[PDB]
Order: sequence, then structure tokens, then C-alpha cells
Amino acid sequence: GIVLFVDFDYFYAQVEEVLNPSLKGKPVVVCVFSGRFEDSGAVATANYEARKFGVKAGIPIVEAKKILPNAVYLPMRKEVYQQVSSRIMNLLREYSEKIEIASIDEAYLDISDKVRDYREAYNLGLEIKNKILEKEKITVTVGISKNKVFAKIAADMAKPNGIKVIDDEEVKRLIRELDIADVPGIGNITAEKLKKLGINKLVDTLSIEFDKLKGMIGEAKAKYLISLARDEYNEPIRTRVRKSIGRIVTMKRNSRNLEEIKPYLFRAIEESYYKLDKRIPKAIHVVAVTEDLDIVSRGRTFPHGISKETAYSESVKLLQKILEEDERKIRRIGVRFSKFI
DNA sequence: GGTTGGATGGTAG
DNA sequence: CTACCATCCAACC
Ligand SMILES: [Ca+2]
Repeated sequence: GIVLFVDFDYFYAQVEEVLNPSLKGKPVVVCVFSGRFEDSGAVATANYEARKFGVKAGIPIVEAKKILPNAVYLPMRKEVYQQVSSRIMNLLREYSEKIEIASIDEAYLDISDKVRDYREAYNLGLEIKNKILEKEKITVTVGISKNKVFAKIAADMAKPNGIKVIDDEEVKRLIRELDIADVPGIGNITAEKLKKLGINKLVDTLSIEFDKLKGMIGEAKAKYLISLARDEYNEPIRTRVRKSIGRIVTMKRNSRNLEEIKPYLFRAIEESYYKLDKRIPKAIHVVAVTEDLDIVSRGRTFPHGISKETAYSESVKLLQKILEEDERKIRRIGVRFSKFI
């Protein structure tokens, strides 16, 4: 069981570097701009010179602007990076045909066939790294071990433009002195929830009862963490697929008014049908983030696929229903497409 | 255990 | 923020 996990360095902000190579060795800040008062939104990426002063993904742009007004701020042509991204997954493919893609900047090979050992994986890892740079000029950080986790952590280690191999030995020393924060899948909140309760490293979850675990952080992650602490996590490298496809866009203000919301709600359906391409969903869900931050889904499931027109007037009915149940003015809206054929 | 309800939170790029 | 998944009461074949 050998894994070859690849990961595209500060990807979005990195592609803007290669595109405009007069944008480099400098603070770059890829941004999703919301629309409201004189900028507003949140960071989706920043290169390392940016995020060495704190300007990291998901923080209000005004901070990014109040730590690095120096910086370069660029919008977020997610389409574009997608283009460039897909092209990489082809290269990752050539060298092993069990390519589990995850996020736009990430993917895993189960190369256990075109390697006899780990020495040879490093050599390959350099190959891939050398082919992705050559053809698209994008540095990426490979990571290698027994499993998609250890593979990922090893990348988390020498993260920017790097390559590491966690054999079995280092597999075991991590578990003891690897923090639950640094354990992929586990975002902070789970960690801080665990952090609070005396609970830091991953192995500590073996000195703790199970029902006092799914009674805080839940099963999937309860077991998931206990399995790697036991080490019995070496589960498969299988491709990923999309259930939902949505777009909740920010309105001009807060509106209890069928007509006010409509074009925003129709603009969503619109773009939602950009990203959907050839495919055809059975179910639809009209999302609403209110005045405050409540979230007010109502939805509908068919025994057929939906068609865009159908998708508009059904959306409204599903919106009408938000207004004789909610009474609070609504300040964000969108749609969602579950259940594909 | 399936399956369609909706409300929240957690994990990302 | 935008996007997507998981996650947990609630009905009910
Ligand atoms: Ca990544």
C-alpha cells in the first residue's frame, strides 16, 4: 500500500503569478468579492509572502487590506484555475490509473504497481513534480506514505515546493507526536473542541471512551481518529463525484418581497446551470441566509430530472414557502441540485 | 435500513 | 464569502 498524493501550492494565487509573471515574489491575494459596501467578501487564497503576515483564506478582505494594503488583490476566476487544474490531473494520470481527485488543487495516486519500493516512489515523485513544472510552470508538493492521510501529512510537512517520504517507522512516531490540528479532515473547530478537553495529540484518543466522543465530535471523526491512532486506516483510493451543485449570491440588501429577490434567485439558477454541463439533477433546494445568519432551506425531489424553466418556477414556489414561515428580512439567496442520473 | 423533510455546523479554496 | 459535504431530529415505507 503506497500512496502518491499531490497538492498545488497556494494554487489560485499561484496561477495569477504564472499568468501575469510581473505579479510575483510579492503579496498576492485571490479574492471573492461579495458585492456590497466598497469591497467586501473573503480571501480564497494568498501566496506565501501574503500569508506570512496573516492574510489567509476565509478572512474578511478589510483585514487583508489592513495588514497588507501593500498587497495585490485579484478577483477569483475559478473557471480559469479549473482549466489549468484539469490539465494537471492528466499528467497525474499517465503515471498511475487509480487517480482519486479531490479539490481543484489536489489528488492521490495508488501507485503500488509501478513501484517496487519507496526509493522508486521518490524518483517518480520528482518526475511528476518535474512534468507539472515543465508544462504549466506550477510548483507542487508531493507527499508519500501508506495511506491518503499519511500521504497528505507528508505534504503538509515540506509544504511549499517540496517532497517527503513517510515510511513505516515515521508513520508510528507521528501518531504519538502529531497533533489533532495537523490531522487532515479535522478543521480547527473539532481540534479546539478536542483541545479544550485536555485533548491534543492523535494517540490521546485511545485513552478516551467511544460514546464520549460521538457525544461531542461525532462518529465518522470519532472512528476516523481512533483508526489512525490504532493505525488501521489504509482505505481505498477511489474517485470522487459531485452530488450538490449550487450558488448562493449576495443581494443588494434585505428584502421581504417576492419580486425583489426573483432576479437574484434566477441569476443563481442561471450560473448553477453553467456548472452542471450535460448532467441533469433530480432535486432542487432554494437556500436563504437571513437578516442575521439563520439558514432557511426548502426543497423538492422528483422522479425525473429538472429542466431550467421548471427550475425557475419551482424555485419561486419553494421561495414563496420561505415567506409564510420565515418573517425575517432575507439577506442572501441561492439554489442547489442534488441527486443526479 | 431505506428516503425525502429541514436546520445547523465543520472542512475547505 | 462561495461551495459542498456531513450531520442530526422527524416522518415514514
Ligand atoms: Ca489543497
